[PDB]
Parts: sequence; C-alpha cells; structure tokens
Amino acid sequence: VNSFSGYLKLTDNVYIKNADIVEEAKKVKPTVVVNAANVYLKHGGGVAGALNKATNNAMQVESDDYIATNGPLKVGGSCVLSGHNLAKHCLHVVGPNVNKGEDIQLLKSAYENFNQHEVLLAPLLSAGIFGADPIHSLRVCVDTVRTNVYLAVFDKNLYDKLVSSFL
Ligand SMILES: CC(C)[C@H](Nc1ncnc2[nH]c(-c3ccn4cnnc4c3)cc12)c1ccc2c(c1)S(=O)(=O)CCC2
Repeated sequence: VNSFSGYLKLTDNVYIKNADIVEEAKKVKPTVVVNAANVYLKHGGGVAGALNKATNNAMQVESDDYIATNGPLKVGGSCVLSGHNLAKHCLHVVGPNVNKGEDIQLLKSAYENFNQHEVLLAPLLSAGIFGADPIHSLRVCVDTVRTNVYLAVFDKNLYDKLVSSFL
C-alpha cells in the first residue's frame, strides 16, 4: 500500500522523485493520484493526457459525466473521481495556467486541495506548459501542503535544479 520507492524526503511531508507519474501510479497503485487538470476536465495532452491514456480513456468518459452533471471546476479547485487502474481515487486539481494569463495566487488554492487526503502521488502543479516557475511551484507546495505528498517530476534536469534550490 502506497509503496513509494526511491524518493528523496525534502521536508517532513514532501518527497520527490525523477519519474513519470504514470509509471509511478502503475507500480504503487496509490490511494490517490493527482491529475494536473483544466476546468472542463478535458485530458488532451501533458500529464492529464498521459494519465487518461493509461486508463484507455476511462478517465475521460467519467470526467465527461462529472462535467455534464456538476459543471466545470474553478481555477484553484478540485474534484475526486475514480482512479481506475492507476489508483483508488484521482483528485483532479486545477492550477493556474500563467501561459494563458491566470493569476499565480491561485496556485496556493490549488495545492490546498491536497490537504483533504492523507497520502498523494502528484505532479508539480502549473509547471511545464502551464508556465509557472517550477521552483516557485515547489515552494508553494512545501508551504501549503501538510499531508504526505510524493511528487513525481519527469525530467532529471528539473529534478536536479529543484533539489539544488531546496537543499
Ligand atoms: C514539468 C514537467 C517535467 C512535468 N511533466 C511530467 N511530470 C510527471 N510525470 C509526467 N509524465 C509525463 C508524460 C508525458 C507524455 N507521455 C506520453 N506517454 N506517457 C507520458 C508521460 C509528463 C510528466 C509537468 C508537471 C506539471 C504540468 C505539466 C508537466 S504539463 O506540461 O503537462 C501541464 C500541466 C502541469
């Protein structure tokens, strides 16, 4: 159960590994995997596309039914849906996309959603094509998340810069 291996403990509750979140989910089958979602839960590329592809589109069919019944999420918000073959649950969290002009103050609100779950496997919110400074996103995670978070960052160059900045 939550058999995370090869992580480096940065703080009492934040761990980090250079790994693909999809491969980690397949090996660990954690209680919760966090998806770096958008407000309409359309998993078209990046982390969301890769998680959805690993469920063979089951995540997208379920997300479409959630949107039809509940409407879109807000930036900074989340919803809990099935984790299918990857996890018991998937927590879909919307971080701000600064490449499309959304406010960075909402990154704290996005990480706050992690606090409803004791243990999570997660990506670095708003990083990559969402345009936030990835080291800043790690600082927000460390300052906001109190529950136990295992971050998978699929880039050794970024992993090394994050660990070097953190110490
Ligand atoms: C900063 C990056 C290093 C990091 N990337 C990732 N971090 C962790 N696990 C990952 N798996 C893959 C992947 C991507 C194509 N794939 C196709 N088949 N399998 C895969 C597997 C990407 C990836 C990252 C962190 C957050 C966000 C992004 C990217 S994003 O650009 O998707 C926008 C949303 C926020």
